[PDB]
Amino acid sequence: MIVVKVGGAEGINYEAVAKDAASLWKEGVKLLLVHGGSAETNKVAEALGHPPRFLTHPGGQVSRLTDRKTLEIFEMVYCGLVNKRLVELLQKEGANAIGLSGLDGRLFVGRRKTAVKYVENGKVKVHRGDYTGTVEEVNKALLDLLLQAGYLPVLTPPALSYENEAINTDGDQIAALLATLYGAEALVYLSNVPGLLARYPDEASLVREIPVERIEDPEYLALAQGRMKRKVMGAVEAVRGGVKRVVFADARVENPIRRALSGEGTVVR
Amino acid sequence: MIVVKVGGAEGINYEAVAKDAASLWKEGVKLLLVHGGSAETNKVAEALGHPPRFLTHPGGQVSRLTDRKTLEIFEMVYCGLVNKRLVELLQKEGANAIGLSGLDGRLFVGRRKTAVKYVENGKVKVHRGDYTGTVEEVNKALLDLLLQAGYLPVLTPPALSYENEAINTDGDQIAALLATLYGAEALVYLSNVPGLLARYPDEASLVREIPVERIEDPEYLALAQGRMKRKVMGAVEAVRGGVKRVVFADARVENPIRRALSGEGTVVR
Ligand SMILES: Nc1ncnc2c1ncn2[C@@H]1O[C@H](COP(=O)(O)OP(=O)(O)O)[C@@H](O)[C@H]1O
Ligand SMILES: Nc1ncnc2c1ncn2[C@@H]1O[C@H](COP(=O)(O)OP(=O)(O)O)[C@@H](O)[C@H]1O
Repeated sequence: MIVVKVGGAEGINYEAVAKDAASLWKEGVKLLLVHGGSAETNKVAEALGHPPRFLTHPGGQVSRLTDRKTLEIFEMVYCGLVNKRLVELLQKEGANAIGLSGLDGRLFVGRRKTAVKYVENGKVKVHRGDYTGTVEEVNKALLDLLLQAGYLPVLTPPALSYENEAINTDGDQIAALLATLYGAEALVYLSNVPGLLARYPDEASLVREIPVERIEDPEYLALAQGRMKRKVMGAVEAVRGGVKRVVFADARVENPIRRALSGEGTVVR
Repeated sequence: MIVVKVGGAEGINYEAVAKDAASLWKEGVKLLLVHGGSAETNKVAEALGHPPRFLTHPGGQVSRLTDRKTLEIFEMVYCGLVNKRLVELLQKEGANAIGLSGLDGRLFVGRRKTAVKYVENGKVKVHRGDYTGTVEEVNKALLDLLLQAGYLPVLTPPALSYENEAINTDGDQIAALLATLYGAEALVYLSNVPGLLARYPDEASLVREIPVERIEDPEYLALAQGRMKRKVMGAVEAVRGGVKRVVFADARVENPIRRALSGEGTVVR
């Protein structure tokens, strides 16, 4: 099992990712693809006159306000535009992809944050209509069933809350969760940069290797505390959880997945 | 097997349809739900600044121009907004729904019209970038597989062309095709009117029964040739194909499916 998380930032080469995934699948490789689409969602939300709004936490720590209308646009883009673009591209390449959201078959379920603190005009308030949460359970039976039948699952949020509400959630954590549940050989994170890097945006700052043995060393403190903490420690937890390696790699280049599997990027192990 | 086609016109009561479908499913009834969303697609397309455009055929006979950008908005709304709204609603009602498009698992495949004649300024032209076609094949194995595992499939176009291109297609024909493939006990068409009616919009013109024995009678010529020909003859072909009855019913009212199954509307047999 390989799990490939495709990021949703600008300049993701979907046709390049599709071409690679499809040829891996055709070679007999087990794949699970997870994707996003936050950039395209914003663009669509701008155009529909419902611009993105962000909650600044008492930290903080900013997170998208996923009100119902924002969630709906999230659904249009993640579940509609991107999911089906990716499925179509895969079918053109000879891979029988099947696109699913966390709502479908109760694939992804978790807890909704029903009261989130934020700071507006220097006063702290409580937002009760934010549809965001975690993923704590996966319908692995369904994924297993589709995998056994030979389909290539292409998965996306939103997830389903325990009260059956669609909720936004962290796509990187879904991918990490899937990778640990399946004991994945590799978990690949693709994005519009070459990998984890010390001086962003300089692409020669690329860190090649992060041994989980040495995660609490000062060398690797810089990243584990800096901008990309959530991803880095998610990877560390995944490897500890049984995933043999986690690779951060480039989604722009040709053969993004193959290069990543050959170690080109940041390898957490 | 019951197949319920939910229309995509204004004022479709999705929560009412969901409530009914879910309680039927919980009673052990086999359901396949097919839906659309042409009205909401138009509204979204208006707002995105890509207004609907129609091709007037040499007849004609008008049909939506489904250029790639229109197809993408079609995907956002049918596959994103509506499909997931419906799946969420079903999950809230205790039914384990699974939403799929024709692209997913190659569920719906057919032939694309790659050159459509139209009349513009009284001159006949040929449009070569229209992504519309038929559905000729269904991945019944996949549907069977999901049905056996107990999921409630919620299906939608677009379909996949034989050249692996996403294409718009007639949702009513998909539902008719599914109903004949499964030998459905009933095929229900739900829309924002009480049924097939002689003097539209007068709702007392409701035709209760159309015997397929008498389809070529002058009485039933009015409908079989009039505004709703494609639906009426699709129903007639379905019943001949082995479907025991086809009901045209109201999507607005409470218990829309149950009422339809009890004969409330236009019953083709
Ligand atoms: N300088 C940067 N270095 C690393 N990551 C970044 C940088 N700037 C933005 N990002 C990441 O890009 C992400 C876009 O979301 P992502 O998880 O890729 O897709 P989605 O949320 O659509 O699944 C942001 O959450 C952010 O963490
Ligand atoms: N007066 C009318 N009587 C019957 N049907 C109508 C009338 N006016 C419009 N319609 C139907 O409403 C349909 C909307 O599309 P529909 O098939 O319900 O959903 P979708 O295309 O979204 O699956 C139109 O194709 C049209 O045939």
